[PDB]
Amino acid sequence: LLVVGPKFIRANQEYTLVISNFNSQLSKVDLLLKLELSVLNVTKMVDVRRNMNRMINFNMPEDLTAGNYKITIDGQRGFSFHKEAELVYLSKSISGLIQVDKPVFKPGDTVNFRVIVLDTELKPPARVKSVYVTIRDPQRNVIRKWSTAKLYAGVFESDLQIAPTPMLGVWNISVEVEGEELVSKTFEVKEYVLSTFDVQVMPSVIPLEEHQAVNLTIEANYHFGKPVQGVAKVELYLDDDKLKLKKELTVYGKGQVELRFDNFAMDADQQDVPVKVSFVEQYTNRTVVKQSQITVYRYAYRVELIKESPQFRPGLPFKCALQFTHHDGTPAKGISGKVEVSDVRFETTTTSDNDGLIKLELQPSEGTEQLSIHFNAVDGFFFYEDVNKVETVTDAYIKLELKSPIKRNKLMRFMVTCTERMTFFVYYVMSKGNIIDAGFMRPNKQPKYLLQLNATEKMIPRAKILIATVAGRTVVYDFADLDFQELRNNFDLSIDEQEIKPGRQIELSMSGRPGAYVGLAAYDKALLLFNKNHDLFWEDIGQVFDGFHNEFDIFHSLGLFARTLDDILFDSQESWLWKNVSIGRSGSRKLIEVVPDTTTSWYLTGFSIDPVYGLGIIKKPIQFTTVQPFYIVENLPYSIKRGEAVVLQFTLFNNLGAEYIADVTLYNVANQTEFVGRPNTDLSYTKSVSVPPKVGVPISFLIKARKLGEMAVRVKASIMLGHETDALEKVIRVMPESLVQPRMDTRFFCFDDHKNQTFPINLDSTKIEFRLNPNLLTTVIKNLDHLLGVPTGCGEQNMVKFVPNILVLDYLHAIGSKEQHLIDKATNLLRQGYQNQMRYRQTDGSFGLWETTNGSVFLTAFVGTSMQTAVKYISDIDAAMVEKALDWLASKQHFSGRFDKAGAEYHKEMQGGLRNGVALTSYVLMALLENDIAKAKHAEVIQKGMTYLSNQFGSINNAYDLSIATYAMMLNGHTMKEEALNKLIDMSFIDADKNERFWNTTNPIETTAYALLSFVMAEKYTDGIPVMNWLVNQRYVTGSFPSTQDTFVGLKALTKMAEKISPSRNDYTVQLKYKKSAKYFKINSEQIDVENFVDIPEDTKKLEINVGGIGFGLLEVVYQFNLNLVNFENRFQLDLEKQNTGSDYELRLKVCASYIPQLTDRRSNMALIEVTLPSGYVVDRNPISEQTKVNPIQKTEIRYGGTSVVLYYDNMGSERNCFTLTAYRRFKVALKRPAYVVVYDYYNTNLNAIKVYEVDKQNLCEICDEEDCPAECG
Ligand SMILES: *[C@@H]1O[C@H](CO)[C@@H](O[C@@H]2O[C@H](CO)[C@@H](O)[C@H](O)[C@H]2NC(C)=O)[C@H](O)[C@H]1NC(C)=O
Ligand SMILES: *[C@@H]1O[C@H](CO)[C@@H](O)[C@H](O)[C@H]1NC(C)=O
Ligand SMILES: *[C@@H]1O[C@H](CO)[C@@H](O)[C@H](O)[C@H]1NC(C)=O
Ligand SMILES: *[C@@H]1O[C@H](CO)[C@@H](O)[C@H](O)[C@H]1NC(C)=O
Ligand SMILES: *[C@@H]1O[C@H](CO)[C@@H](O)[C@H](O)[C@H]1NC(C)=O
Ligand SMILES: [Cl-]
Ligand code: NA
Ligand code: NA
Repeated sequence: LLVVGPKFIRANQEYTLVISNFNSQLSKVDLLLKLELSVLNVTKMVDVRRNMNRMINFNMPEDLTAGNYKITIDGQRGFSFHKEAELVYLSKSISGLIQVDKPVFKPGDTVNFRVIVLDTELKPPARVKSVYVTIRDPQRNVIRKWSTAKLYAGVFESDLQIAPTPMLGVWNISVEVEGEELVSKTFEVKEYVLSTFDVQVMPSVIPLEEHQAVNLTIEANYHFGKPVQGVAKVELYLDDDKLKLKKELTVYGKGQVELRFDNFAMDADQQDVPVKVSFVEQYTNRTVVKQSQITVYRYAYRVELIKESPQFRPGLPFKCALQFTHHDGTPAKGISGKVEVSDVRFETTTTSDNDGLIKLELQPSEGTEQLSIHFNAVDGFFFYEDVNKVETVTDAYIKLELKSPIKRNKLMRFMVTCTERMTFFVYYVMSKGNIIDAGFMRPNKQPKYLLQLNATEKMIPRAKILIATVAGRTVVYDFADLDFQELRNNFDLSIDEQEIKPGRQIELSMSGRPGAYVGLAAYDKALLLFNKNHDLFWEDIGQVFDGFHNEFDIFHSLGLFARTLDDILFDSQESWLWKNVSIGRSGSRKLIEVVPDTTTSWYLTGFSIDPVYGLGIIKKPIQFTTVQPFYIVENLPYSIKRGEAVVLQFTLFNNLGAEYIADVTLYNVANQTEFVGRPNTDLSYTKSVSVPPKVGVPISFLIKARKLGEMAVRVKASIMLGHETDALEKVIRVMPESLVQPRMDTRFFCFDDHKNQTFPINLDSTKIEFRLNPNLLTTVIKNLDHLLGVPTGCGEQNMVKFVPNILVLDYLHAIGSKEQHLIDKATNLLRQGYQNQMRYRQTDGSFGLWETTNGSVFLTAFVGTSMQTAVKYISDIDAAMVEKALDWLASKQHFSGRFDKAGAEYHKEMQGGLRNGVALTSYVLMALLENDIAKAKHAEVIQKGMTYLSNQFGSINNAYDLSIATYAMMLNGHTMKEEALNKLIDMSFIDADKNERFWNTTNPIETTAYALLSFVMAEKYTDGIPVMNWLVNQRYVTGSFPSTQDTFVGLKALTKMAEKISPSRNDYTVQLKYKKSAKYFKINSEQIDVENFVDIPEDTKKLEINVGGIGFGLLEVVYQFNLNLVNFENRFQLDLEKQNTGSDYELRLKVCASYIPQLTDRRSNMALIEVTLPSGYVVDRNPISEQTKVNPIQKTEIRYGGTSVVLYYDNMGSERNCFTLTAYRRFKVALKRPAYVVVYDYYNTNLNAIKVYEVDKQNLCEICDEEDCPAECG
């Protein structure tokens, strides 16, 4: 008995079971058929006759839910038989796929993806017109959501930009249809950091015994891509002879080495020889060890027998072929020898055809017992394999062969061939996961039988056919696709049969259905190497084209289950060609594209979906390699300093078939570069070196930098009189001795009626520039992504990537600007900033100072409300997430209305509880009040809070606290607001000479800014002008303020004030008059913001600015001080000591820092340490060791190409916070200027210390190679 039914069930689909009775003992068999959280109880008493099928239908109930289903076939009466099967329930009529242009991404990287949705017929579902897509980071924060992602030919495409410092780990793309997940897919975001490098060892040519040697390519590369310089020790072990061959060589990224054997004579035709390669990186001495077995072969080819079937049939033809291949897998053509099969007196002396085959058609007579297939070549090579005759018990097969085309409403003709003379065999036909048709066929004791079937409508456009018989006591089968060619999407893609060359172009030719969508994608096997463990897309889409994925079960894949008698067995860089295109009118489209300039192997893929004909795929992915004939690779330090002698090291690579002299030319761009030993007027320096094939060859230039700023490193290389070239345009940052702290003096004017005014300015080597700006946000908008000259790696500081964008948009909307480029810029960075800020969200829904830590009341109020506000401008903000944060915040409020700090105290004046919590309480209320939605949904917190302030008001004596309380009261319309502001005013200071008013607290920018906001609420515009005069003049060179909260409150205050006092239109002339000459500026456009009017005064003493007209403007002077680098401390003690490493290339620097407590002030605010390195040094993977545990480093930030390390602390007291930093000398630099370490209080940078340190001095005479060693040496 053979029972076959589908394994999958659906709501309405008729479920057809088939029972085939081939038992010749009885003449009928009686069966019971159960079919069952049991939401089904359908039974069927049923009768199957001898030598016949019986097809039993089952109407599925429309109201099926997910559950556990079974089907049970029981043999009633005198026939024992119990079989059972699990039926998997399907809720969907559709399936989904996600394609992603890469498996792994880096930080500043765009993810591109497509969502493909197809119905049972593999076409776009007509019912489904849009899907619900959501992407979330490794901690499940929603980062982008498409609620109605429209399909086009079943496909939805889009992208996500990963942030500059994003959340690392596994992201999840998730697709939903009608609130039910259809498909999800992960991708990874990793950091290249992994300064560890990979080593590879492979033979450069297939080793043959006659060579008496092995030639090896050794290759060492960092994961990002650059070559590694080191010494490779190569060992090769011959254990039969207790021998060992050694060789050492310096490898610059890639090298070759030949190892010669003495008397190598293998016993067999092959022999594995183990090899070990120890690769020691140059200065670090970081060792990586790589091993492999390397086969030596006697012959350049190998043979295997390829048979039509495993055994041959006694009296029938037997087709097979001897397949010749080289040991790299490729076909081996033209190999000659002599085949003979003596059992048949067969013989042929030929050579392997163009596919490496020698095809054979042997003819065993019925007497023939076996076929001994020998092959012998005159080189001594021989290959023998025996084929045995079919034994029914273990070897019997049945095969199916389509004999006619498969057209709709025509017959389908098949030749069923079996090894046995058949009494019966069965067929089944499936389409859309149900059995359409079946039959019990009865050959009259025949090995062949011609099966004919009418193609029905239910088989369109995709069906399959399975045949099966019983031979011996095994069920043998075979199957075939019924692809109705006239109803299918006949998609195909191809490349011209040429060598595809870097930089040149290739012509993609494709064909299919006119309307059809086409999606193309190419991946380099490199990317597919590091992660092939997870699901490959091409496997996914290929599988959906067919069936459903221990050993290959044909029934599982066909969507079925089979069962039978107990004693019966069954037999057995950037992305490229991510284009979408359409096939057009003539049924073909040619896309033409430029091959990227890189050496790699590609995997090009292409699918196609027609709205009517559905999914179409290419057989296997297209493959080809692109090989740069000649390139050059740089290895430069991130920075150097004026006057230092640096060796710029490069490495050359030649992939042609011969050794060629390369000419490398380093250019002196804009008088930036001195070539040591050559006059200052030279514009270039050319050296030459020979470059063998596939061997890295170094080349270097000794130079000094002449100008601060960015030095262009401009190189050109060529090899055969310029017939092969490569070029590089890179950057080294030339820096000053001491950390330049720029100062900006600014004066603003605001003329309503036509006014003339003259501003004198007294100045005080130090380069200086004047600037005219029509707007507070001009330079801010210009510097939106890099506003501060201070690290910002903590949760509060990171809001500089978020809040300033809001202030910009708040203002651009308030004045109704139509300068779209700006709205676009602020909007985009705001989106990037959301993603970035989520790093600091905590499990409880709050926000903390670090990626993982206790949440902060201050930061949760700051971030939560700020994000609520951001909903105006971007839609990617998770509302539920904001709700959670503000709920966490609200629960922290005391019965009295008071808020206390939570987590670390990083900002004393705000979080401190020395003055009844007035600052923090006022801030939380202020933040909520500033946003109408939050104000509404937490009215209770505001009420209790304002009551608290009302009670504490008499004791509020600190201007910082009072400025926040007052501004909250103004926002709230509290009865005490007028009284609070008056009190605040009473505490104010003035500078009468400068027409300034301000507040002298330890955070005077915040305080004065908060005060100005209240002035603005109270419409005190004239008395506010002196306040603005002061604030405007504390601005950092970018237009922000030098710190974070200073910036957020400061810019809010300045822009708010500006909105109210600024004239309707600008129309003014600024005459800048220095030394003697006079520069002129005119501003007649109000709206305009994007405006340069920079200008460089020389080493000047005084300066005169005459403004005339009407409008608003900022008159700025920027000083670039260059103070001498000198030890200094104020309220911090900082001590450095170099530790003896025993290597000139290793620097172990012990840093110890501590706050100097004084009176009530026992600990600092958040404190950073920055360590800067001497030129040419770089930090290791984890450069910090021997940390003190008392007060741990909360964050380590490595930047500027391992040149700078920033270490963050919650705060310091008089405990000695120590650590040891390890760095290696990666680049040859002489006359090195000293480096330094700084520690400072973040929110009060006046408190800081700096200590200089020097390193052992490399001498110019060691650095240079002989040619350019100057005339002061020997
Ligand atoms: C690449 O595929 C996109 C679909 O993602 C095609 O874009 C659409 O074009 C149709 C009209 O042809 C419009 O209805 C849609 O508005 C477009 N979608 C979007 C979101 O742009 C695009 O035509 C394809 N490109 C090519 C060259 O074939
Ligand atoms: C990704 O999301 C899907 C649902 O969209 C979920 O089933 C799966 O568990 C998630 N992956 C991870 C890494 O948790
Ligand atoms: C092995 O490499 C050496 C050095 O280039 C070369 O001379 C030799 O031809 C190579 N061996 C073979 C068999 O190609
Ligand atoms: C502001 O206060 C600081 C610290 O108390 C003090 O050094 C400074 O003189 C004050 N400035 C003015 C103008 O009062
Ligand atoms: C690396 O090894 C070289 C040579 O053995 C030595 O000169 C140098 O000091 C070593 N560097 C380190 C980091 O130990
Ligand atoms: Cl807090
Ligand atoms: Na001042
Ligand atoms: Na030096």
